[PDB]
Amino acid sequence: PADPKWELSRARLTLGKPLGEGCFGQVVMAEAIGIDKDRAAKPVTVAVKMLKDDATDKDLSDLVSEMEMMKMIGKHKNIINLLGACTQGGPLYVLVEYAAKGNLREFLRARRSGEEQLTFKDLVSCAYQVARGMEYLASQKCIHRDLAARNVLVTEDNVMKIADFGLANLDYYKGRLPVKWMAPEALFDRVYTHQSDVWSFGVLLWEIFTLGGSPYPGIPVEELFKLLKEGHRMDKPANCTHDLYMIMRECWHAAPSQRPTFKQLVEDLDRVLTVTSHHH
Ligand SMILES: *CCC(=O)N1C[C@@H](n2nc(C#Cc3cc4ncn(C5CC5)c4cc3Cl)c(C(N)=O)c2NC)C[C@@H]1COC
Ligand SMILES: [Cl-]
Repeated sequence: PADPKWELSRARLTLGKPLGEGCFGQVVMAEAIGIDKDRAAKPVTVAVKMLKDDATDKDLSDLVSEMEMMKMIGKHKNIINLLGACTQGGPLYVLVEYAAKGNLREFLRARRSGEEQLTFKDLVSCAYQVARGMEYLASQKCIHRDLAARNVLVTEDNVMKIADFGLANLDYYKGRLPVKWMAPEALFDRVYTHQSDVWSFGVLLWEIFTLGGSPYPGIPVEELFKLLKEGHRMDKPANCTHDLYMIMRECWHAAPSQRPTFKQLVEDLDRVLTVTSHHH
């Protein structure tokens, strides 16, 4: 189906090197000229998603549905945005924003030391940006279902971009279930809400302030649910302020209705940024 407003000429795309394997599908980096049609030949580095060589008809419909979902959700500075597609005269290419610094977990773990060592204010800024992206997704009735630092990408300009949204019988056996990021009611029922996303955001906050730590260190998966239901929660990360830990703890309220909304989390993290600039 034709959609000129999103179509890019193949002649203006130069496909480049692949970007890793098996987590966001078959992705390659590319140079695209004239994405914005009012900017003449302005060059832009992009990430391209395409089908595998042995792809089935269902795989094509899946990628087309993912593309249509990106068109419907709309644009926001803190999500991986759709820039356009090559749908005519060749294989399907879905162009999205390129994030040079990789996923947030690896970005954090590489900046624990060295000249590019992240400051406390940089970590608060990262959390604020992810909350803004999630506030946007929730406003568009989109539940992420897998919010975690591994699913946030970082641009050359350190902009946080939520990725792995859009795409999203369990009782029969045929990426494992992300149990350590799941709200107790999500673990229990295997149902997701914006409120279970807020719990996941709390775990992501803990990932940010531990600079990529692994949640619930030392807890066997068979003990996790009982402990969370009894009120067990992760301890405050070292160097983390009491206020930020209270935000994490409110994200992890046992009652989904008592957790903050993403709109409230944006406000709370904006407050923490202000108070951080005063205690230094
Ligand atoms: C998975 C990890 C891995 O291989 N790499 C490569 C590196 N990478 N991955 C992406 C991407 C992407 C992406 C994300 C989406 N979320 C939704 N959707 C559409 C609905 C289907 C997409 C599509 C794609 Cl292509 C990028 C990027 N976009 O720039 C990058 N850049 C390096 C991340 C990770 C390495 O991390 C250390
Ligand atoms: Cl919300």
